[PDB]
Amino acid sequence: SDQEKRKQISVRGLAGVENVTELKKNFNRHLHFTLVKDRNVATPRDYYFALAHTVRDHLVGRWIRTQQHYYEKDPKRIYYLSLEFYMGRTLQNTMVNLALENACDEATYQLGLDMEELEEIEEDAGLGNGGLGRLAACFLDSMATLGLAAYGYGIRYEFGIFNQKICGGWQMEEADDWLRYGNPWEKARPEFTLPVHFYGRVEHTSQGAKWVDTQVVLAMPYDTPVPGYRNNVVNTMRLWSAKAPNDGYIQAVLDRNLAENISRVLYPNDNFFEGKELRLKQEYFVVAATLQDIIRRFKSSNFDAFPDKVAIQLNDTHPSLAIPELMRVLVDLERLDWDKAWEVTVKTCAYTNHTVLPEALERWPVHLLETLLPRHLQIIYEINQRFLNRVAAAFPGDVDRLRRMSLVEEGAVKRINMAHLCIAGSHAVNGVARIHSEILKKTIFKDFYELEPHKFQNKTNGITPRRWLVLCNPGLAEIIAERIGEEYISDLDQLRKLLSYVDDEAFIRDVAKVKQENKLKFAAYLEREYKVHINPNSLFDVQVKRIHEYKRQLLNCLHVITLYNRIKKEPNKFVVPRTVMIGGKAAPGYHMAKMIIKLITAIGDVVNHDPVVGDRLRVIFLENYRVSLAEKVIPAADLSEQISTAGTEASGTGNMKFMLNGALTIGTMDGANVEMAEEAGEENFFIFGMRVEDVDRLDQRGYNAQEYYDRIPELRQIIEQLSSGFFSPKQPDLFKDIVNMLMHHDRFKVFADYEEYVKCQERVSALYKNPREWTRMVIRNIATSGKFSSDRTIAQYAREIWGVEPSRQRLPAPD
Amino acid sequence: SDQEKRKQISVRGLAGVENVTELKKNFNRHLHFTLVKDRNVATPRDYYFALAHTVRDHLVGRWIRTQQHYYEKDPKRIYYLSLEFYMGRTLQNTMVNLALENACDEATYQLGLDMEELEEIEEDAGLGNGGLGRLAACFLDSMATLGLAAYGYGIRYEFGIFNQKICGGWQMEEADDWLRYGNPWEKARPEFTLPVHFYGRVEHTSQGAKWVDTQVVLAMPYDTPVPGYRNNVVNTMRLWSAKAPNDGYIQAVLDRNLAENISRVLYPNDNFFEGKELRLKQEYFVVAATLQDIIRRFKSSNFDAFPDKVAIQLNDTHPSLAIPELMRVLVDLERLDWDKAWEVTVKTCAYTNHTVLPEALERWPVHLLETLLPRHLQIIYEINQRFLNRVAAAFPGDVDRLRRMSLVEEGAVKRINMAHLCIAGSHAVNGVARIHSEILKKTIFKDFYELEPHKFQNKTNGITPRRWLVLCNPGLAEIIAERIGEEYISDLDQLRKLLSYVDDEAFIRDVAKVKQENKLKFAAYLEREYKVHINPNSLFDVQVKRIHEYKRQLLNCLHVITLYNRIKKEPNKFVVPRTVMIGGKAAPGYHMAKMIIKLITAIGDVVNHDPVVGDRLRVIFLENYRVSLAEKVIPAADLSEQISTAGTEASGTGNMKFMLNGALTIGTMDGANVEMAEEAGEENFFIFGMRVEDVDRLDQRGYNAQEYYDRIPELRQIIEQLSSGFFSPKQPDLFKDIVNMLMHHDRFKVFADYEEYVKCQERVSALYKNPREWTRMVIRNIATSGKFSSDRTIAQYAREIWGVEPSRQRLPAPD
Ligand SMILES: *Cc1c(COP(=O)(O)O)cnc(C)c1O
Ligand SMILES: *Cc1c(COP(=O)(O)O)cnc(C)c1O
Ligand SMILES: OC[C@H]1O[C@H](O)[C@H](O)[C@@H](O)[C@@H]1O
Ligand SMILES: OC[C@H]1O[C@H](O)[C@H](O)[C@@H](O)[C@@H]1O
Repeated sequence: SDQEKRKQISVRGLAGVENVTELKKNFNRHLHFTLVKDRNVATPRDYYFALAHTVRDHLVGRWIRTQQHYYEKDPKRIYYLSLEFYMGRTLQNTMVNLALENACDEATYQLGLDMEELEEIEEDAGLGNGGLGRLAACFLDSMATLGLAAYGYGIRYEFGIFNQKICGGWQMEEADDWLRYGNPWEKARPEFTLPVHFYGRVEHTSQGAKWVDTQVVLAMPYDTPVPGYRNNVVNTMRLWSAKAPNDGYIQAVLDRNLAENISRVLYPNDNFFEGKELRLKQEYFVVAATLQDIIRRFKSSNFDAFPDKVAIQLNDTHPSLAIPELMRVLVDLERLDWDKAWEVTVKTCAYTNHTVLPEALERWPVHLLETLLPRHLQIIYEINQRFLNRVAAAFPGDVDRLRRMSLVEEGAVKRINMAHLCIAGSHAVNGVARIHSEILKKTIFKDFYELEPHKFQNKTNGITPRRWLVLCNPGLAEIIAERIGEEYISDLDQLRKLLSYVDDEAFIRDVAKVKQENKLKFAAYLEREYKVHINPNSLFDVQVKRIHEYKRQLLNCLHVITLYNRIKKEPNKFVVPRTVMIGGKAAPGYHMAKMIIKLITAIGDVVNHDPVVGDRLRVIFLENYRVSLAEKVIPAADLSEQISTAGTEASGTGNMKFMLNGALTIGTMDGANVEMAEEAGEENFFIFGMRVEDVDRLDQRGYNAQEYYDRIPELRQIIEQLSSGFFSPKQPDLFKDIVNMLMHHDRFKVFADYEEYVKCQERVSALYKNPREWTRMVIRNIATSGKFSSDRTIAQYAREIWGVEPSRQRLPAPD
Repeated sequence: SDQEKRKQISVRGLAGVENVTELKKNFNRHLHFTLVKDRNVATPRDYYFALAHTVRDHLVGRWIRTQQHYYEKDPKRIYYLSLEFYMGRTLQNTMVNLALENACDEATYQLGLDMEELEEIEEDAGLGNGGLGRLAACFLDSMATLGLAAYGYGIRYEFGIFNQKICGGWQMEEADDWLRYGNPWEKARPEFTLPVHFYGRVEHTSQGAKWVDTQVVLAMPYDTPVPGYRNNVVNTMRLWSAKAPNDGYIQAVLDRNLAENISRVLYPNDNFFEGKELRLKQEYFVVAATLQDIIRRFKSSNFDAFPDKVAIQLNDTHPSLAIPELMRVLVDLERLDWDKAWEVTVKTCAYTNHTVLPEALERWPVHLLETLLPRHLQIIYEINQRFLNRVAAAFPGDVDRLRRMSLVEEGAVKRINMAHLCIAGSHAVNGVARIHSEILKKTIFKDFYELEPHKFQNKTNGITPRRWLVLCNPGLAEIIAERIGEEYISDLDQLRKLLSYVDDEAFIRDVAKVKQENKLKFAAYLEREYKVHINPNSLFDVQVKRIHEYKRQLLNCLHVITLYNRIKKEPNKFVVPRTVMIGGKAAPGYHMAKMIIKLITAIGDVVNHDPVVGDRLRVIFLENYRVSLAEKVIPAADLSEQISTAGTEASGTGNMKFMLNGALTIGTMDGANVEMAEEAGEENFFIFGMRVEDVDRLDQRGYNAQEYYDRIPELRQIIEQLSSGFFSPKQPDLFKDIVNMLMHHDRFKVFADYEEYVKCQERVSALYKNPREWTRMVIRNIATSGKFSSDRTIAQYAREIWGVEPSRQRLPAPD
C-alpha cells in the first residue's frame, strides 16, 4: 500500500473560510446529517445544536494543529489536576475566542433564526462547587491564551452541582442531568482507557514490593477543547469516566454499575471535608489514570529529565495522592532508587492551598487507606519517617515540633494530614492572596515555613477578562474599547488608561448608561422567568456566593432588617431605594446554611408585602446561582457584598468579577479585598470591620456576643423579632437555632462587625444619592482592576513555579 | 422573522453525488472533525468509523425524505414489536442496499486503505438470542425493500447476547460491551422521552378507574435507519432505553441506576421461560412506551379508524401486554366504552407463535402481576370473563373446555397464560411453517381453533437474500447473475431459471469452484484467528445453532463417534474425509447444554490427535457463533445438519441460509425442512428418521431407550466408551449425566433416530465421492430456494394480515 496516498488525509482546506456563506452551508449539513432533523420538526434546541456543531468544526481544526505543534516542539507540559472544573456555557466563549460571533450572528439571521435565543438553550457545565472550580476554568482559558502546553485533568461527573429549587422558602436539591441532551464539546476516547487498582495486598518479592489481588476499574477519557483568545491555540481538558472491565449471569452484569459509581456525582461540599470512601476513590481514580497518561506522553518524546518536561500542579489537597502514586510508579514499576524518585517527585509537584478553615482540611483515617490503598499507606509512612528525620536534624530535641509536623496524626483515630503530605512532596506551596499566603506562613504552616522558607510563595487569584467582561458585559467592553482600543482584552493592565477619563463627562455618562441598561435587562429577566417586580432605579445590593457561616450572609440579613425597622419607625422619611439580592447554594447536610436560606426568604415575605415600605426596599433570593446566572446578575450590580470575617476568605474571586463590571465594593480587609483596595485606593472602597489582628485580640480575651446585644438597641430589637416569631408567624420558634448560634456559639463574630457595617452602608447610600460622584468612583475601580486578570496570575505561576515562558505568539490557522 | 428564509434549511443538494471524489472529501471531513484524529494517530478502527460516518450521511438523507413522504401520504403503519432484533454488522449491508460499495471501495483504495479490512472491525449488534431475533432483522430488511411504512420497536440493551469463550473445553460467558466504541448508526432522541409506570394501586372514582401512586421510569428512544434494497426507502427501528426521572443526597443520586437496569441486559434464554421480575419489567417497558408513541403518531394525522391506520404485530408472547395496555389507554384514558375498545384492539393486533415446547411458554404468576401491574391484572380478568362467556355460549355445559381455555391457570400458583391472552385479543394468529401451523390447530390451540377457525393462519419463515447471499457469498451471486441477471435479488423466485443449467458443464464447474474458494477462505480464517488445521478437501459437515436438547447436537455427536470407531476398526479402509463443525451458545443456567459443549470438545481432543485417523476426520467446535460468523461459515458448508426431533423445530431459518448457499441438507421432516424438500424434490434432500406421527406412536406406547441399546452393537459401544471415561481420562464419570439422560430421561428420542441417521449419512458420503452429481443436486437446491425469501413471507403478512399492499416503486433520491 503506497503510504504517499495517505498524505491526502489532511485538515488542510476543510472547514472553509470563516465567512457567512460557508457557515450557513455547514449549519445546514449539521441540522440534517448530524442531528437527523429537518426544518419541519426542528425546535430551537435543535437549531442550537446545529450551530454548536458548526462552531465546533472550526474549533477542532485548530485543536488538531495545536496538538501536532506540541508533538513537534515537545515543550515542557503543564498538568493542572483538579477534582473540579466549573466551566459554564461554551458556545459564546468559543465564538468570541475564535472571532466568529459576527459571522455566526449574520449566518443565523439569514436563516431566520435569532442567535441570542439559541445561546440561552445551552446547559451550564457545572462540574464544580464554586470558587475553587471556577478558578480552574479561568486558569484553563488563561493558559491557552498565554500559549502554554497545558492540560486540565479531572473527573467527568455524570451529575454536577445540583440544581437548586426553593419550595416554601426552603432549598430543595434536584440532580443536575447536564448530559441529558448530549455534550457536543466533548470527544470520547475509549481507545485510551487505562486501568486503576483498588484494595488488594502488598507482597514482598526478592526484587521489590508488589501490589496484588487488586480490584480493577477502568478509566475512560473524554477530551474537551479549550481555546485561547484569538491565537489559534486550543488546549485540552481531559476528564475521566469510570468503566467496569468485561471480566447468576444477569446479576453479574447488573453489578457492573458498582464500579461506574466512582464518577457518578460531584460531592456538593464547598470548604468542608467529608471523609467518605467514595470520595477517596474519586481522588485516587483521577490521580492514577492521570499519572499513567503523563508517563506515557513523556516516554513518547531517563527520568532525570522528568521535571524538565513535566510540571504537576495540585489544586488543593484533593489530588494529593499524586505524590505517593508517582513514588509508587517510579520505585515499584520503574525500579528507581528511593532518593532519586523522591528528588524527581518534589521537583515535579507544586501545591496550591485554598483555605484556612480547619473543617475544610482533608485528614483521612489510616484504616480507610490501608484497606483501600495498602501500598500508598506504606509509601506515606516511609515519606513521613524520612521527612521527620530531616526535622530532627534541623531542630534537635524539639519533640513537640516533630509531633506537629508529622504526616500522621495520633489520637484514637489515626489520620493522615494531606496538607502536610503536599508540603513535603512539593517544591512550591502557594496561597491565593497576599494576606492568605502570609497567614499560612505565620500560623498553620509556620513549622514548615521555618524548615523550608524557599518553598512558600503567593499567587494572587484572578478571573478571565474574556468571559467576565467581553462576554457578559459587551456594552461596557464596547465603550471602553472606543476610547482605548481592544488590546486590554489580553492585557488588562491597559484599563489603567481609563484614569484619564475620570473627569470626561461623556465617559461618565456612558458608564452610567451601560449600567442602567444592564439593570433594566436584569429586571426584565427576573419578571420573565421568576415573576415579581424590582424597581430598576434602586441601588442593586448583591451578595452571591455559596452559603457559608464564614461568608456572613447573616450579617447582610441583620442589615436589611435594620433598614426595614428604620423605615417602619419613620415611614415618611426619605431613603435611597434598595433591591437587596442574595443567592447561593447550601451543601445538602449543612443544616445552618439551609436555615439561613429560609431566613432570607422569610425576611422577603414580610418586607416585600409591607405596603408602607413600598418600592423603597425589596429583598430577593436568587435561586440556583451558577456561572450563567453570575454572568447576568454581576453586570447589573451597583454594590458588591464581600463581608467575610477577616482571615477566613482565602482570596475570593466574585469580588474581582464585580470590580471589573462597575460595582462598588463594601467589605472587610479579607483575602483579595485587601489588594483590590490597594489597587483602587482605599478611598474608592467601602471598607469596614475588624482586621485580622482585631479578631485575634477578641479571641484571646474571649468573644461574648451578649455584650453587643446589651449595648446596641437596634441589634437587640432584631434578635427580639427573630425569637418572637415576627418573621415566622405560624411557627414562632423556627429561627431558634440561628438566634442561639449568634448569641452563644458564633465562630465568625457577626455581632462584632454589626455597628461598623451599618454605618458603612450609610455612607454607600449617601454616595449613591450623587450619581456623578458614584460613577466617578466606579471608573477609578474599573480602571485599576487589571491586576486581577488570570493572565497575570498564570504568568506568575509559569515563571516562578513551572519554569516556562508565557507567549502571545499566534499559531497559524488550519489552512 | 421572515419564515420564507427557513426554506434555505433543506437536505436538497447536500451529500453530493455518490462518486469517488466527493466520498474522499467526506471521509476526510469525518476523520478530522467527527473523530478528531489525523493521519498520524489514526488506527484502522478510526478509519472504519470515518467510512461508516461517510456512508451514514447518504443513508440519513434518504431517511429524512422517507419520513417526510410518510407524513404527506399517511399510509397505514406497521409496528413490529419484538424484544429481540439480531442485526449483525451494518456497514456492508448499507453500502449494498444504497449501491455504494464500488465507489467506497475505490475511494478508500485511493486513500491507501483496504475496505475489507475496515469492515471486519465492525461489532455485531447482538440484541438477540438466535432465530427469533434474526427473523425480526430479516423482516425489517424486507419490509423496507417492499416499501411498507414499518417501524421495528424494541429495547436498546446495553449488553447483548454474551460473548462465548471456551476454557478447558467449557463455555465461559463474557459481557458483550458492544457500545464501548460507540454506535454510529443510532441517533439518540432525548426530546421524545416518555414515562412508563410500575406498581402503584387502582382507585375507583365516580367516572372510572385510576392507576395511582406509581413509580415512574423514563423511556428514551434511539433511532436506527433500515434501508431497503435500492428503492431509497429508509425505515426506522426505534429502541427504548430506561432513564430515571430527576425527581442522603449522594445515595439518592447513585440509586438512579436501579431504574436504568431495565434495559441493561438481554436475557440469554432461547426457547425457555424464566419468570423473573426484571424480565416482566422489560416486557411492559417496551410495550408502554411503544403504544404511547403509536397513539401520538395516530393523533397527529375518532378511534374507529385506528385499525385502518395501525397494525401491531406481536413477535411471540413477549410483547403480549400490549393487548391489556391498549385496552387500559382506550378505556381509562380515552374513556371509550369497553366493547368498542375491544373491537379496536382485536382488529389492530396479530400474534405470531414460534414454539410448541411447553417450557418456552410464558405463564406469569398473578402475584407478580398484581403487585407490578395492578390495573392490567384487572383488565386481564375482565377479558377472561367475557371470553369465557363466549366459549360457554358456543359449547354449553363443556366445563372442561372452559378450564382449558381460561387465561387464568389454577394450581397453587395462579398464573396467566400469555399465549391464550394473545389468541383472544388478536384477529390473526400464525405459525411459522406449514407443519407447525398445523400442529397449533391439531394440538395446543385446538380449543381456540374450534371457536374461531378464521383466526388461524400460516406464514412460512424466510431469510433476506441481500445479507444471506449477495453480502456473504458474492462469488455465488456473481456466477448466478452472469446467467440470469440481477433481478433475482429482490425476486428470488427467479432462481428457478437456473434449473436450465443443471446440465451445463460450465455452470457445474463454476458452482463447484465458488464453493471451494469459500472453503479455502474459511480454512484460512480458522488458522489465522483460531489456530489448528482443517483439510479444505474434506466434506464440510456443519451444525450451527443454539445448543438445545431438541436440536439434537448429541445425535450428531453419536454419529462422529461412530465414524471414529469405524476408522479405528478398519484403519486402512478408505472413507470420505470429513470436517465436522459444531457451534452455538448455551444459556448460562442450562446445565445439560453446557455439558453437551464439553462433550463436543472432549471428542475433538481424542479424534483430532489420533495419528491413525489423520486427515480423514476432524471435529471442531466453532466458538462464539453469531451473525457475522454465520456469514463466514455458511457459504463454506457442504452439508447442513437440521436434525431436530420431528415436531419440535417450529420452522428453523439457518436451514434456508444453507440451502441458498450451496450446501445439501440432511434432516428430519420437521419445521420448514418439510417445505424445502417439497420445493427441491425429496430426491434432492437427505431425509431420515421419525415423522411427527411416529413420535406420537412411540409416546403412546412408551419410549424405552434400553431397547435400542440392546439391539444396536455400535450404539452400545459408544455408551460404554462414554461411561468408562474414554473421552475424559482424568475424570472417568464426567459424562454420567449425559449417559443417564439418554438411557432413562430423553424427551427427544436420540436413540430412536440413530440407525436411520447413520445410514443416511452413509448415502451423503457416497454422493460426495461423485463431485459432478453432488454439484448437480446442489444446483437443484439453490434453484428452488426462492420460496424462502423473507420478501415472500412479508408480502404474505402484508396482504393477509395487515391489509396493506407491498410495493417496489423506488422513491426519488435526496436531490
Ligand atoms: C466566581 C464564582 C464563585 C466564587 O465567588 P466568591 O464570592 O469568591 O465566593 C462562586 N460561584 C460561582 C458560580 C462563581 O461564578
Ligand atoms: C439464522 C441464525 C439462527 C437460527 O438458526 P436455526 O438453525 O434456525 O436455529 C441462529 N443464530 C444465528 C446467529 C443465525 O444467523
Ligand atoms: O482559590 C479559589 C477559591 O478557593 C476557595 O473557594 C476559597 O474559599 C476562595 O477564597 C478562593 O477564592
Ligand atoms: O420463527 C423464528 C424462529 O423462532 C424460534 O427460534 C424457533 O425455535 C425457530 O424454529 C424459528 O425459526
